Amino acid sequence: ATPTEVSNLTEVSKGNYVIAATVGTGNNETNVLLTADRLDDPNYKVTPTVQGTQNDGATYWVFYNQRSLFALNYNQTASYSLNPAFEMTKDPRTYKLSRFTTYGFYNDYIMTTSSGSGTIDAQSYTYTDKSGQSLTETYYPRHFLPAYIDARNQTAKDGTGAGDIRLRAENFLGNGEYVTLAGLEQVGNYLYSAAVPMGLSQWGYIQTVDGREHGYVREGYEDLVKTESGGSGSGSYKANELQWTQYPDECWVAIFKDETLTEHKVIKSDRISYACGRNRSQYYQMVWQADDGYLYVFSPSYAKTMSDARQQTRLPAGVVRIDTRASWEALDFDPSYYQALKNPDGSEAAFLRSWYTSGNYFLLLAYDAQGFKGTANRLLIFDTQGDGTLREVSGLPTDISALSNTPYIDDEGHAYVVVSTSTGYPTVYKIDPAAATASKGLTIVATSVAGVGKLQAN
Repeated sequence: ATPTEVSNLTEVSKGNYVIAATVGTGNNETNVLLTADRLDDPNYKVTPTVQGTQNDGATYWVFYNQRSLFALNYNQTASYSLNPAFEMTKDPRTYKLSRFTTYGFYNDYIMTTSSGSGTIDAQSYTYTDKSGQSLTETYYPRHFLPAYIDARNQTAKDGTGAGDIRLRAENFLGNGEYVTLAGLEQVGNYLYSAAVPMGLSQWGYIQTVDGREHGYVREGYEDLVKTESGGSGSGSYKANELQWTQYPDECWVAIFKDETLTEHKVIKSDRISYACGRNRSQYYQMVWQADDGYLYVFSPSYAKTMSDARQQTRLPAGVVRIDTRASWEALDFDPSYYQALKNPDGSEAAFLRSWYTSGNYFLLLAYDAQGFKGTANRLLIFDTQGDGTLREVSGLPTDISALSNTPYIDDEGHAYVVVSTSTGYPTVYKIDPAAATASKGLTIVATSVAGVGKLQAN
């Protein structure tokens, strides 16, 4: 497009809709917050030179109800409110958040969790390295490390998971491997999550099981153990550690009684793989409670990209479900529900994120024809009562180069997604998932938009 194209559009007025945009790419990157009273009218526009509040950016933009807008980062977590002038203001209280692998809501708490090193039950282990030098190292069990942001009282706690043995991720499924929690779906008082198996840790590898040293290593799985600390970034491994899971043909859902993550249960389904989206280091949620009282559990079968065949799964990408309206003793997968998530052309569907609108429709973000090797930039619609074949949205552009990290579901089911084409500015599109249609709306005169939501002034 051109910066003079929006000369015929009307400058929108300040309202209750909040947009987190970025003007500039790189060192000119300036994060601004804009307010508008409408998002579906394509005749309107919003300009950062007329309005907007400069902010320090965010790794994740979260909406605490229609009251606050939190900025989560791996550090400097901030929060913003809406003043009577319909402008974004910065709350005076900041929060320190350790690096987390997933996040979610629970009552008025923004919870951020990850599976890290514990403090109790340390074990010293001596071995021979790849150079021949005898080395002795102390290993700690893997524990869940929950952190909570009380958005109503505006406080932050780091929790006590490394000292509590009840929050030990090691041997969470009964096979010795430790798991990572993906998603934090609150259902009444329970927390449903996907226990993505991470494999054997250093502490779990040195575990003797019924006399068998390293008993948690399956037969013929000794050659997969990494002998030294290699890799880089989020993809790194230490010695005496078995990277990735040994059981890819399973799907484990963990149900916690409350936010303390103390008492819990686990349920297994052998129809799909683990339920998470992995881009680099964050586990995107795949478990979602729907209106029909069913928690749907999606799986793109990410384990098919593994090098060795023992860590590859033969289960295609699919979705199962769990009936959340039952007793704690009767919580299990629905044996009569299974879908084969497929692209409109019939092939298997590889996706990265998946949100829930309303009714019986989910919005998934799938890759192109390159699979997990390509770019995830296809917004498809899944029907819970369908045949697993994903439906494509009519009205979205083809040159999609950037999308909003989190869509806004209105009070009736429509999904507001900010699509950024390579030949124009980021524009809000209102998607009807029932008819699988998209309508052009507000045009943001910025480089890209991270999040869009609705807040009420205070």
